[PDB]
Amino acid sequence: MRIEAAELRILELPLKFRFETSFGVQTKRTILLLRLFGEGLEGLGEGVMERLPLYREETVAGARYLLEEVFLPRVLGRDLPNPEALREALAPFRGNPMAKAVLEMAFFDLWAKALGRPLWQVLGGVRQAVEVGVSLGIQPSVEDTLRVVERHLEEGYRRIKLKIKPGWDYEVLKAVREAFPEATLTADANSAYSLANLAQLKRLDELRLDYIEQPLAYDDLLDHAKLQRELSTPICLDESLTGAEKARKAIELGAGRVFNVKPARLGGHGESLRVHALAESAGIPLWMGGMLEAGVGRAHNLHLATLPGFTKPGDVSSASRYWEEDIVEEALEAKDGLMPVPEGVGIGVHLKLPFVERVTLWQRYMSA
Amino acid sequence: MRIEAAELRILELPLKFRFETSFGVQTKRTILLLRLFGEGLEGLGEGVMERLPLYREETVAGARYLLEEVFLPRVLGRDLPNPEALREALAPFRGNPMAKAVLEMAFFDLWAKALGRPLWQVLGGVRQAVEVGVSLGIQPSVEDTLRVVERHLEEGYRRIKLKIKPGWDYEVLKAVREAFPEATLTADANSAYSLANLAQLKRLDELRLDYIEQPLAYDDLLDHAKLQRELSTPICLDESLTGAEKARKAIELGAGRVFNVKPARLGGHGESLRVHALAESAGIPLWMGGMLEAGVGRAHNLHLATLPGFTKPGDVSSASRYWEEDIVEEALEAKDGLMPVPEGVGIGVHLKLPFVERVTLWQRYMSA
Amino acid sequence: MRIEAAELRILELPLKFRFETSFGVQTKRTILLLRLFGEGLEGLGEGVMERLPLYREETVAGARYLLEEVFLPRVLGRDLPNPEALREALAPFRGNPMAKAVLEMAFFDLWAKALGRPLWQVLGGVRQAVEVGVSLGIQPSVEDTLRVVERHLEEGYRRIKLKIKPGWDYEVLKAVREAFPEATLTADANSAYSLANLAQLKRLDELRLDYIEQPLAYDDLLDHAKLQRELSTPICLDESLTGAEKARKAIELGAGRVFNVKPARLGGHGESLRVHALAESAGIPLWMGGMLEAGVGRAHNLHLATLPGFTKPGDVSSASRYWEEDIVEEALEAKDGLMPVPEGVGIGVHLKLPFVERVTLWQRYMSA
Amino acid sequence: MRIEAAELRILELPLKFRFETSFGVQTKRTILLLRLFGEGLEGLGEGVMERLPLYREETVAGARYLLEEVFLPRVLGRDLPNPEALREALAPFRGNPMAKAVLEMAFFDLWAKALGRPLWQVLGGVRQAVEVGVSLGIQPSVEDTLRVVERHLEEGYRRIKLKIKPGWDYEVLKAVREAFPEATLTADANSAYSLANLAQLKRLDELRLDYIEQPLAYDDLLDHAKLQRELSTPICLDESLTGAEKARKAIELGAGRVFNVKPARLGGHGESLRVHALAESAGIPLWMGGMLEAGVGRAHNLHLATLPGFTKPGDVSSASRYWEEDIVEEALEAKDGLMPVPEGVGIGVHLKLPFVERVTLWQRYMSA
Repeated sequence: MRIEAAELRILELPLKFRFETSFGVQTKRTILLLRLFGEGLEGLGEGVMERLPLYREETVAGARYLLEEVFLPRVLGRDLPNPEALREALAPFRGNPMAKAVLEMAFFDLWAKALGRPLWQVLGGVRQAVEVGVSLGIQPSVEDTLRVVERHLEEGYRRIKLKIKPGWDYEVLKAVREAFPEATLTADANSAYSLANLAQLKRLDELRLDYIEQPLAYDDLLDHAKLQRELSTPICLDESLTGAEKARKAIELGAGRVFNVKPARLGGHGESLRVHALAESAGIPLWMGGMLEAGVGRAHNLHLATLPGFTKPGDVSSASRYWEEDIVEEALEAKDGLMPVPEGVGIGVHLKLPFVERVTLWQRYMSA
Repeated sequence: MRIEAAELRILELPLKFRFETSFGVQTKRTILLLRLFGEGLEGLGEGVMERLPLYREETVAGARYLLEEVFLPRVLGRDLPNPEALREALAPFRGNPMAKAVLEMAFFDLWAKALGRPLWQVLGGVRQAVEVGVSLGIQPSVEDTLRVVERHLEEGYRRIKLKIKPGWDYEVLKAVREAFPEATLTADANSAYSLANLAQLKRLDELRLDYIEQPLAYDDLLDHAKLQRELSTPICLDESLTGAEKARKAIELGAGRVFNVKPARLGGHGESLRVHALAESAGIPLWMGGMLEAGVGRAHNLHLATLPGFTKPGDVSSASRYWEEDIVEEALEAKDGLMPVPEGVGIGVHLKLPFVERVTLWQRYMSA
Repeated sequence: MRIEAAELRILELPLKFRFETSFGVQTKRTILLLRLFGEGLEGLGEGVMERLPLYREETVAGARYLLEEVFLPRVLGRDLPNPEALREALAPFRGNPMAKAVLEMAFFDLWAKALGRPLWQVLGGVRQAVEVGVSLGIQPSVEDTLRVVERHLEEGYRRIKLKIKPGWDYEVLKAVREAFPEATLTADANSAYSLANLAQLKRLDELRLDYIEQPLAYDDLLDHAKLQRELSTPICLDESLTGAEKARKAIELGAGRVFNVKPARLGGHGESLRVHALAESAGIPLWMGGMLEAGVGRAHNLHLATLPGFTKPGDVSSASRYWEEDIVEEALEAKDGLMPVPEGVGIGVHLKLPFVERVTLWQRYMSA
Repeated sequence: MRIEAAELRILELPLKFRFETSFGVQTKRTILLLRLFGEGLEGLGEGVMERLPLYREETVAGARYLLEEVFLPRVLGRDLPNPEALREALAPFRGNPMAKAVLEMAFFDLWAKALGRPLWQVLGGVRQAVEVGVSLGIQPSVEDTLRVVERHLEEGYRRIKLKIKPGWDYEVLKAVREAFPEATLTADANSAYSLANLAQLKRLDELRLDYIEQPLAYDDLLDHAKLQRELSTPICLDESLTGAEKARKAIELGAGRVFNVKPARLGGHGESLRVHALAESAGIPLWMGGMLEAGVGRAHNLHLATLPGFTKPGDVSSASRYWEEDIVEEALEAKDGLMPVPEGVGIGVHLKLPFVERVTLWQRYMSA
C-alpha cells in the first residue's frame, strides 16, 4: 500500500459528563484525528493523548508535531507491503507510542480495507461481540457506591471496576462484595500506592476481586512484582505496559497476572498483537482498556478486542455514555453486556464529515 | 474461507545424498502432501515428519491418520474466517504439531491466495531474499572437514554449521576456526551431551562459535538453562521449541539465546508468528531451520524467513542440492549466499502434477 | 528371553456407562492388545491410547504402526536377558511411551512368567491388595454431588476424587467437606486452570483436600511449581509425568508433592520403577491412576501398585463397573475398599480368546 | 525365599601391598563373611567395613553384633518374597548400611540363584565385562608418579586416578597431563580440602580431569555444591552418598556431577538400584568403586557394574593385585582394560571352604 495523502485534524469534542483528573476536572476531549488515503480507500486513526501529560507523557501538541513533521513525511508515498514496514519506517524515533499509534492504526485500517476484510479478521480475531465492563470513580460515601454498582449491575455490565486509594479501599470494597457476593469486581488503584501500603493491599485478598489495576508507579515493573508475589489477587498492569519488551519483562518478573491492553498506549495494533502472543503464552488474561475514545478509537478497540487472549470484559461501553454526538455515522451501542464489532471492511465506521468540520480546531492536508 | 475439498498424498522422493540418522542412513523422503481447495484456489502443505520417529515423535502413518480421519473431517465445509479459526478447530487435539502444520500451513497459503497476496506479506515479512547457511555432518577427518568448509565458503554460504559430539568437538572446531578466522561458525551438538559434559562444552567458548545447537536432551529446557548460564556462547534451541509456551518458558529460564525456527515442528505459521513475537521481545535471534523439504515446504520456509526477527542465515539452500527433480515447477536456487522468495500469491510455487503422480505411493480425495 | 512371535489386535469393547470427553461423549474403548510368545509362555500387554489424542498425543493408529512395523520387528527373535535390554532396543525412537509400554509391559509379564513368579514379586512389591479410590465427574448440582459422594462412601471407597473447573470448585468442594468432615477428598482440576486462577486454587487450601490433580497445562512443570509454592495443598501431577527425567525435574522444581502413576503413560514398568525410586527418595506419595483399562491393563496396574511408594488409594476399582464383559477369565472385583492382586505368575490373568476374537476389529500375527 | 540358616565368619587376609589410611598403614583385610542357606542354595555376602572407623563410622565389631544378634534373628525362617521384604524387615534400624549390606547382598545373591539367573540379569544389567580403572597413592615424586602412570597405561587400564592434597595437586597432575595428553585422568581429593582451598581446586580445571573425587568433608553435600558451581570439572561424590535420599539431595543441590557407587556403602543392591535410577534420570555418570574386596565382594561389584548408568571405568582390577590367594575358586582377572563378569547363577563364584577355614578368626552357625 502506498499512502498517497493524509489529513490531520485536532478536534474538540464535548463530553456528556464531566470527570475529575490529577489537574482539575475535564469536560471535553481534544482529539488528534488522522485520515490516510491510498488506492481510493481511506484509513482512520484517533489519538488518545490529551492536552496535558496526566495519564502519561505525550500531549496533543507533541504528537501533532511528530505526525505532521516527522512521521507522515517519513511514510508518504512509500510502498509499505504491510504494517511491519510502517513500524520499521518509524523505528529510529524513540518513545511516543501514542503519536505513532495514530498512524500505525490508521494504516492497519487502510491495509485491512485494501485486503477487503474487517480489521478483526486480519488481526486474528475469533468473535464479533465483546463483553462490557464499567469503571466508577470514588463516590462520596459507601451508600452512594452501592447505589451506583447496583444500577450498573441491573443494566447488564459484566464487571464493575471501582477506583480506590489509601483510606478508601477495604471498607468500600468489602461493603460492595457483601451486597453483591457473585459480582465480578475489580479495583483501579490509580498508582496511589507504594510498597509501604503492602498490608492495605494484601487485606483486599479476602474480597476476591478479579484484579487490582496499577496500584504502584505508572512506569514500574519491579515493585509491582514484589507486591504481586505477596497477593493472591492478580495485579493488572496498565500504564507500565508501553510495549512488548515491557510485557516480556513483566512476565519474567511476575509483575502482573492480568494485562489491560490499550493499543495506542502500546504503539498500535502491531505492538498489541505482540503483547497478545506474549500474554497468551503465559496464560495472562487480557481485557480492552478505554481512553474516552470517539467512534474511530472505539471501533479500533472493538476489532482488536476480538482476539482469543481477551477473555475478560473491556471498557468498551456505549458511545452515547460519552458523547451527545460522535464523529462517526454509526451508533456504537452495547446491550445486555455485549458490544458488537462494527460491520464492514477495516474498522467498519465512517466519519460524519460535516460534524467533524464543525468541531475542527486545526487541520492540515499533505500529499505524497 | 470454506475448504470445499482436500487431497492428501504420500510421496517418495529419493535424496541426492545419504543422510545419517539415529537409526539408519536415509536416502529417501516419504512426504505427506496436502492440497486444499476453496473459492477456486489451491493451498499447499507439506509434512516434515518421517517414517520413523527419530527427530521427534510423529510419523507419516500417525499424521496421515490424524489428517485424513480427524482434522480434515472436522474442518471440511466449515466457515474459517482466518487462520486463528483453524487453530481453534484443532485445539482439542493434543500435541501432533507437524500433523497439524500440514493443514494449518496449507490453509495459510490458501488464505493468503484468497487475499491476493504473497504469503510473506500477510505474515509480516520485510525482505524478499534469505541468507543461506550450510550444514556438514561429522567428516572422517579434520582435513576432510577443512576441505569441505573451504569449498562451501568459496560457494558463498554465509554460515557454516558443523555437527559435533563428545570426543569430536574442540579439536575439529578449533582447526576450522584457525583456518578461517572470520567465518561464521556454528555447531550442531545433536542432543549428544549431558551436563556431565559441561567442561567439554564450555571449552568451546574460546572458539567464538555463533551458537551451539541443542547439545542436551531433545525435550529439555531446564538443563539447557543450567548449561547456558555457564557459557558465553549462545545455546540455540531446536527440538525443545515445540510451541509458544515452551518458547516463553525458555525465555523465563534463559534456556537459550538463539532459536532455530522450523514452522512444522511448531505446528505451523500461526505458532511460528507467536514464537517470533516472543523471541523478538527478548532480543533472541531466529534463523530458519530445514527438514529436507521438497518445494512446497522450502517455499513455506522462505516466506516465513522474511520476518524481521530472522537475523541469521537459514538452512534454505538450493533445491538442487536435494532433488534431481522437485515437485514444483519453480527452480528454488540460491545464489551468492542468498535465496530469493518465490514470487506470486501465497507461497508462490506450483505443483507439477504429472511428476507428483509418478512418485505417489498413496492418495485420497475428500470433499465437503 | 527370546520373543518367538507376537500377535497384535485392535478390539472394540463396549462400556457399561457413557462418559463425556473434550470431543463429545465416549461409549466404547478401542484397545490395542498384544500377546508375546516365548519359551512356551505368553506375555500380555494392553494399550491405553485411544482413537483420538485427547488425554495425550498418541492414537491407536499411530501406536499400531509403531508396534507392527517398528518395535516388534526390532525385538522379534532377539535375546533379551531382561526388560532393560528391551528398553535399550527401543531407545532410538523418540516419545510414544504408550505405544512402547504395550510391548515393554507385555515383555515384563513374559519375563516374570519365565522366572516363575507373580509380577509384583519381580517388581519389588510388598502387598497383595490395593486400596481403592473413585473418581466422579462434574454433577448437575451440589445436591447431586453430595448424593454421589455419600453413596460411594457407603460402598467403602477410600478416597473420593471430584472433577472441578473455574466457577465450579470451592462451593461444591466446601459443601462435600462440610457434609463429610473426615472423608479423604481430592480434586481433579483437569488442566482447566492457569496461574491467572491462582487465588481460586489457593482458596481450596482451607478444605484440606488430599491433593489437587493437574490443574495447569498437561505438559507443564514450571507453572505448576510456581503454583505449588503458594499452596499448602499438594499438587498431584498426571499428564506432566511422561518419564523419569520429568519426574526428576518435577522434584528439582517442586512442581508436585504427589504423583499419579500410570505405567503406560510413563512407557511401562521399567520407567515406573525409576519414577518410584525418585518419588520414594523425595518422600513423594504415589497412587495408581486408571485409564479405563480392560483386564490385562487393570492387572498390570494392580501388580505395580503393590510397590512401597504407593501409599494412597488408586483408581483400580471393579472391572464390573466398566464392562458387561471383560477380556480376561478372571473377575477383577474389589470389596470393602480393597482390590486383590490377581494370583498366578506374571500378571495372573488369562485371556478369554473366543470373546476377544468376537470383539477383534483387526489382527496380525508375526513370528521371528 | 525362607532363610533356613546362616553362617557368619570373620576372616583375615593379608594384602599384597601396603595401604595408607588416616590412622596407620594397612596390610591385612579383616572380612566379615556371610553364607545364607535356603532351598538348597547358598547366598554369599562380604563386609567392606574394617577394624577401625577410618573410611566411615562402622566397624567389623559393630557390624558383627548387628548381624549376629539383631538382623539374622529377625529374618531367620521368615518368608521373604523378594529383596524389598528384606529391606522392610531391617527398616527400623537406623544407619549401619555396610552391616545391612552384608545380609542384603547375600540375600540378593540367594534370590537370584533361586530364580535361576546371573545376578546382573536380575539387577537390570546390559553388559558382561566392565572397564577397569586404576588408583595411585601419593608418590615420592613427580617422576615416580609419571613412571607409575606410564606403566598402568601400558598395562591397558582405562582411567588413571591420582590421590592429591593441598600442596600436592596442580604440579603433579599438570605433569601427568602434559606427558599423557589423551589419558583419562582423575583425582582422589580424599576429603583433604575445604572451601578455603577453592582457588587451588579451581586451578585444576585447566587440566581437564574427568572428575575430582570427594575433595571436601566425607559427610557433606552443601559445601560440595558451592564448590561444584565454581568448577567446570565434575565433582565426584563417594563417602557423602550413603543412600538414595542423599543422592536425591545431591541432585537438588548440584553437589556433584559424577557418582562413585560402592554398594555396601549404600546398604546393598536395593539401595544401589535406587541411586542408579536417580543418577540416570539426571544424566549423572556412575562408576563402580572398590573397597579392597576378596572374591565375593569383587563379584558382587562386577554384577552391579553391568547396569546402564555405569558409564565410566571402575576400581574392579584383578584379584591377583590384592591377594596371593583369594577366597573363591575363580580367578577374577582382568585383561586389556576389561574385567569379565563371572558366569553362573547369582554372583557366579564359589567359596574354597578349606582356605576359608584356615583364615577364619571367628565363626558362628545359626539355623531357623
